[PDB]
Order: sequence, then C-alpha cells, then structure tokens
Amino acid sequence: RQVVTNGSPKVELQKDTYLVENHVNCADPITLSEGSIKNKVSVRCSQNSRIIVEQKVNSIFIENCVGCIFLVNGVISSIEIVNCDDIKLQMTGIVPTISLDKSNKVNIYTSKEGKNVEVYSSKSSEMNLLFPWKELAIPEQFVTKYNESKGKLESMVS
Amino acid sequence: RQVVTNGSPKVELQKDTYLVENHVNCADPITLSEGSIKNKVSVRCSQNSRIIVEQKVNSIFIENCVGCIFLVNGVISSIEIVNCDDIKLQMTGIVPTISLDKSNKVNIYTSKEGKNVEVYSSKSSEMNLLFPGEEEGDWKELAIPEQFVTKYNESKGKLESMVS
Repeated sequence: RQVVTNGSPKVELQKDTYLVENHVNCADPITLSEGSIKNKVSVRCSQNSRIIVEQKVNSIFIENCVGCIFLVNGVISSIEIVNCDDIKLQMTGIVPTISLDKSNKVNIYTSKEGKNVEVYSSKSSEMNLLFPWKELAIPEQFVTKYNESKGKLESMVS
Repeated sequence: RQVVTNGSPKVELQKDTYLVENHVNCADPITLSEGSIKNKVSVRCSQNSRIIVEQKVNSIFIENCVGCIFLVNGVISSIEIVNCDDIKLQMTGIVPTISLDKSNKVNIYTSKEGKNVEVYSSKSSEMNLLFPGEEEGDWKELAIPEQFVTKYNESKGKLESMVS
C-alpha cells in the first residue's frame, strides 16, 4: 500500500514539534539527534524508512506510515500510532502509554525497564507486544452482553 | 459511500441458503416470507432498503450493505455482519449471537425476549444496543465499547485487556 507524499523529505522544528515527513524508500535512517522532554515528534507520510529518535521526548505521533521502522528512546507521555501498516517499534527506555488506531501489523519491542506499557487499541489488527523475544498478541475481538441486573453493557476479551 | 453491485436485484434459493442481493434504493421493503431453521440467509451489496425476514432461520450473513434496515424474526445461532455501514437491525424473536466486523454506525434493536444477545465486535465503530423500554417507541440506548487497554501482567505471565 502506497503513501502519497505532501512535499519533499523534511525534518524540521516548528514551535515544539519535530516534524518528520515524506520519507520514501530511504537507504539511510533519518536520525533525530536533538530535542528534549519538551518536544513532540510527529512522523507522517513515510514508506520503507527507518527513523531513530535518540533523545527522550514528551510524545511521539506516527501517522500514515507504511513499512517503517522506528527506534526510540522513550517518552514522558505516549506514542500515538494512527493509520499505519507494517510498523516496527523498539524502545531503548521507558514508554508508559502506546495507542494504536486503524492500524495493522504493528510489532512493539519493549525494553527491560518499560515492560509495563499500556497499549490502547482500536480498529487495529495483527498487533504484538515483545518482551526481551517473547511475542504476545494483543486481542482484536471482544464480546459484549447486557447485564439486566445492573443496567449496563459488560465486555470481555473473546 | 456507494455500494459496488453485482447483478440483478435477486431473491433466490441456492441449496439451503437464500441469497438476497443487489437491492439499491428500493422504495419497498424486500420480504422473505418462506424458510425454516434449516436455512441460511445471505444479504449482499445493498443500499437504502428495508429487508424483512419472516421466518426464524439458522443464521444470517450480511455483507457490504449501506444504510440498510433489517427486520428479522430470530436465528438458531448467529447473525454475522461484515463490512457494513449505517445498518439498523431489529429482531422480534431470539438472536443468541451477533457478530460485527469492520462495520460502522450499526444499531441493534432487541426484542424483550432477546435482551441477552452476545455481540462480538472487531474493527468496528459507532455500535449501539437498544432495549425496548416500558412503552413502545422507548429504547434504552447503550454504546458498545470500541477501545481497549492491554498491559502485561508480570506476576501471571500474560496480557490483560479491558474497556477504555
């Protein structure tokens, strides 16, 4: 599946966000050397590229990337992945929250320190958490049934 | 979103299955008034139409339908909804199990008798269950969760998920 770019390859800081965009079939990683806990990293519109984020940042946003590989230190808040297919994500350090949405074939490789990661997922398929490699599948099917004696829906992993 | 049709507006019996297909912007409800628990019903490629199944059948399979309304009696096992958008399903009898997969804005209206229905959901959004209130035309509307959280439970060596 082919991403449609919106301009040239870029990496650049606007306000407090490092915007990484339109990287296609690169034979060399794109490395983010800089940026602190104050920055967000937004990676959009890329295919068959590797992106390395060296510094621990506030949050990473990855949207509309396909066949990409990410190596990251960690984040203060979260990593948000939306509408990506065939993504690999590895952490050096700590990532407390990860969110998957409308995405398929995402492999998340944790670190010793950050095994406790919370993964939110919706409308996503073929998702794996990997502990140092122990491969656990994130469920993608649920069952809901009405609790009459309590007037609410109750849901469970199927 | 406009459904890619596949032939003539069709209501016909293939082996033990009723194929109900390609009904686009029908002014009138399409009614299937025959059938028994031995039969299946497959509804494919339809848009803006009321479909009505009179008999209790084995199960019903609904695929690729958009802004449709279904009235059904009940099923022995399940109703399967796949790749559908803007769907309203109502039952007058028993439906043990419903499954929703890759579908959006689906409303399920239960009979007093069929309140205990199990809904399986994956890759699907805006799903509601509705239960008949004390007076007719009243519906208790309850939204089916479409996001979950997963953590490794270390002291147990597996993942645990729950509604967000």
